[PDB]
Amino acid sequence: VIGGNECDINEHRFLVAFFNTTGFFCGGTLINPEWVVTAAHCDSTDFQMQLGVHSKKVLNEDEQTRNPKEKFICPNKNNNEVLDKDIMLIKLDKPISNSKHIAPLSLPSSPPSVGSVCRIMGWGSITPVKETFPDVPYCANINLLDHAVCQAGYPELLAEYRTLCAGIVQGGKDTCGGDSGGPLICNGQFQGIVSYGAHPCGQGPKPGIYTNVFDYTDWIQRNIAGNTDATCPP
Ligand SMILES: *[C@@H]1O[C@H](CO[C@@H]2O[C@@H](C)[C@@H](O)[C@@H](O)[C@@H]2O)[C@@H](O[C@@H]2O[C@H](CO)[C@@H](O)[C@H](O)[C@H]2NC(C)=O)[C@H](O)[C@H]1NC(C)=O
Repeated sequence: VIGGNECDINEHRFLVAFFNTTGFFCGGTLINPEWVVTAAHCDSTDFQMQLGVHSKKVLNEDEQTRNPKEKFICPNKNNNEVLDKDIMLIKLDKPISNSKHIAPLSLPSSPPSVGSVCRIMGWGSITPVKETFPDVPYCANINLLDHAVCQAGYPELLAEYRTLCAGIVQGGKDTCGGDSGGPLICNGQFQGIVSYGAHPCGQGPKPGIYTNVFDYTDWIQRNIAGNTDATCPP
């Protein structure tokens, strides 16, 4: 995250860190005791999740480690299009209980509104060109922009992809390398998933692209109910 500051230690209880033995590589959102939502492109053959984390060096007392018991991506997703249905559901190998630094964030109940103020967060790079990874997660506020802005900046962004466009018109505040999979929270609602962006990060003509969570809520709920055979909207 660039153009921001260190997050408050209590404002990201739902933030999940994805890591392997090399380090953190993605973020995720705890939506209930046994489920985490992240980006499909954050999938890997071997990884674990750390909950209740703030600083990588100073352990939080209630920090928990979890493994992916089951993973779900849209059955009708085209694997050759990284921007097509970039969302993945993960069932934990063991449920977690609410604690000082751990609590779920509910699925959105209302669609995103252009012009709303949104917050981004993650352990991604805090510098635009060079890669500088912080020990603590950084936070920043940005605006939900008209989809036309991203359309003009990204020739690869097709109209059929269910995405949201966010940042500020002049650039300078944006997600960066390593923030993928994290939540985009607008008006207190989990509205998007960090999905795609450009490098250098924070270019005015190239705002961040986030997966529209609202559109996948029904699919998500059916998988949680036990209908892991459900398909995503075209
Ligand atoms: C730990 O994971 C990192 C990153 O994994 C990749 O990126 C994730 C977002 C997700 O898409 C995964 O499926 C990817 O594999 C690995 O680091 C990458 O390693 C490759 C080659 O080894 C390198 O080209 C990339 O630049 C690295 N990171 C980036 C920028 O993506 C790392 O190898 C994994 N550690 C182990 C031991 O498995």
